[PDB]
Amino acid sequence: YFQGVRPAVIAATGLYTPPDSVSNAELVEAFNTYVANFNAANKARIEAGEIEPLQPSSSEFIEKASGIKSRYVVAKPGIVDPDVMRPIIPERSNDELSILAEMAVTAAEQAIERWGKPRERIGAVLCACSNMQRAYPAMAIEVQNALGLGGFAFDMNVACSSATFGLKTAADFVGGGSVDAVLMVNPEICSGHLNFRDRDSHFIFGDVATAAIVERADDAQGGWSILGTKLKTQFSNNIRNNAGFLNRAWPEGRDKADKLFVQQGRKVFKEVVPLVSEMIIEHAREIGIDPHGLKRMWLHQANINMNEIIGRKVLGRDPTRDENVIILDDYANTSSAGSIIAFHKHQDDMAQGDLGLICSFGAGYSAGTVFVQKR
Amino acid sequence: YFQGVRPAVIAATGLYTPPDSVSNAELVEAFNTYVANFNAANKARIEAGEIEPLQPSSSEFIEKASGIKSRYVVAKPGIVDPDVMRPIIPERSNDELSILAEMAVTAAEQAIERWGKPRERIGAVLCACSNMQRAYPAMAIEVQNALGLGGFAFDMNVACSSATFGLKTAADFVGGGSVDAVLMVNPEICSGHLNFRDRDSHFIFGDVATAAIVERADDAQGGWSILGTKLKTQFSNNIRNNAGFLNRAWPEGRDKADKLFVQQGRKVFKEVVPLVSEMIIEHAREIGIDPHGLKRMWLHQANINMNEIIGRKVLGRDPTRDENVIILDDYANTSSAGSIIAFHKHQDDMAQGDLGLICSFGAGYSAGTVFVQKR
Repeated sequence: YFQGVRPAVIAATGLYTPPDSVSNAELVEAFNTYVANFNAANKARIEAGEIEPLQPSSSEFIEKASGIKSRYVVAKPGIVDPDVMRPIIPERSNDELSILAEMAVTAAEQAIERWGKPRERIGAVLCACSNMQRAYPAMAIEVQNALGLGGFAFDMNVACSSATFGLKTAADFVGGGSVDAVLMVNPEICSGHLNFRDRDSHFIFGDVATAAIVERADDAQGGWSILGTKLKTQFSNNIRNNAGFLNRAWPEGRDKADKLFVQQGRKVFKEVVPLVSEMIIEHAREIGIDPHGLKRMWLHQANINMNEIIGRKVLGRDPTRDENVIILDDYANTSSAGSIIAFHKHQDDMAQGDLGLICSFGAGYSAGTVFVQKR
Repeated sequence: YFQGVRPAVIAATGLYTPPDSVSNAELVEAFNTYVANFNAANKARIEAGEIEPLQPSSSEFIEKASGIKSRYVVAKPGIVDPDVMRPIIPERSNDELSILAEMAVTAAEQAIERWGKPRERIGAVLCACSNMQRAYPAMAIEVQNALGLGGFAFDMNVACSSATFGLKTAADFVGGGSVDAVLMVNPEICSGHLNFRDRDSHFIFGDVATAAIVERADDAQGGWSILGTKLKTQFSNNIRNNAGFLNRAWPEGRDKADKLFVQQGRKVFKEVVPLVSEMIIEHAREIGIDPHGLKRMWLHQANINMNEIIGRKVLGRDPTRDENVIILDDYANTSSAGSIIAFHKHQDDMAQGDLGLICSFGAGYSAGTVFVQKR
């Protein structure tokens, strides 16, 4: 006898949105006060030529650069204080659920409720996101325990593509029969690793958690068939953050700007757009899908201008907003979670049989495609 | 025609051992000078009963606690300096290969050379270990690029069980046909996250990298059949390290002792031994193996006292030294890599058909079993 590979579905999704938002106007007001304060405080070093003066930001600059209008944050006060310019997040006892696991648990509970099946049915938890709150014990195991789940759990990180890589992984796990269902969580406190003092990036990151339940198709009721997945990585330093455990072996570097998100945005725009467009069209052809026939695309949620170009190349025409979803206006860039927020929030109106594409892309470089069909 | 799950093999492994060791004698000399200096500096507090004096360590204490006699380290001087008591690792340019990736690449090249097949065949790289040097770009993508590989790559972390969880993940990837071969790397700079001032743990961690290539059995020449894997996690705070990206949002905590490895070692010993023993025996029964018939066991490599009890329980008699492999005497505890070092270094005098067990266990809690058979 041979065990056959089981096709998979996305059976449910969940979303946790933090209650507090920072509008571009609020972000820019604090940033510009910071700029003025900094330039005055450092005027002698600036005039000596030791450092460049800082430049003010504007809401028009942000909206033109990215389409972002606001972002949600877990901890607002420090982000809008020119003397702080970062989250203030006091540590919790080991006895308490961590802030990052708590977000994952809330999104997962929504997915579990929608799914409606006994949670004992979940055999793996994947915590797939751009930054774990600690190395060990794994976030996914903390989440597994808080949800009362059996089985196994682990953390995986490919930054902006963690949710599409996580869906692929989940599909292979249920495909091989070792589990009947997999819970993926994508908790993102991106405000925790953004440099709010950097004009080139201070508007980019926001916070959220998403979740998805993947199960084999022969047991699923409704949901979305996973028609196929494709994953690609190609090393680049154009999106990088050097913070991590070996900084303790060089504490003199710990407060350098490279210990937060650094993006060379012009290069990312030039290189990632054709990488992704080509990958989508190649993958569609491999699996016999006409990319021109897609009903909806849920692309990565970082830069509307990149999505416009990728979407146009995939569809062969200027995509409508309905068919090329944008949630980065409200959420800004949430790294791994963005394409999943778009999918979760913008799918109810489609017809049985409609084809969609979940596609993530960003740091690594990484990119992932998941073609789906409404059941 | 149906799509069958393709069985997997471990086709090759690789190992990188740092050139420098810290013997127990060297470790204890530095630790005891740190202790003597502390007691002198704090003499009035000690004499007032405000604190207890620190107690010296000894090679006898270390060997009794663990079986460890030495460890390899990537950066020795600070570990033997009683005023530093940590690695000193200057930062590299983004243009250079990172220290953690470099170790993985060296182990991977050994695996690739032993494998003898074109590296173009590798479709995925998994960097599976207890601590990533960066959140992004992923370590695995840096390793992929350095090795000149195509495909995709991502980082995954379940601490001490990352290598068995990675083997399971690789086998499911191969099994589903999306790739023909997977490279796993387990680079561990555990000296980077140990508290060398803590008497109960200063001797525990060392440094290494391992690698393995997993491929479909249909195309494999020799190697080891993966007969079955089983993964389990069960949340515990008895091994924990709170360092991570949100520490910058609470700087008061950033250098506290909880930002390095903290273990409640007696609780771990008492809880993890029966968890693992029962798991191994139950898994063996599930897949029709009599564990009393195993030719060799390659268990986790942290504490010889735990290995003795688990090995005796599994085999149903006292294992010989050759039957229950010990490499922790030389390497100390390398977290994820330990069981793979044992497997890589000690698979001599085994015949086609012989059964073996690779089993990891530790922080999470996590445990993984991989039953193998010599081809």
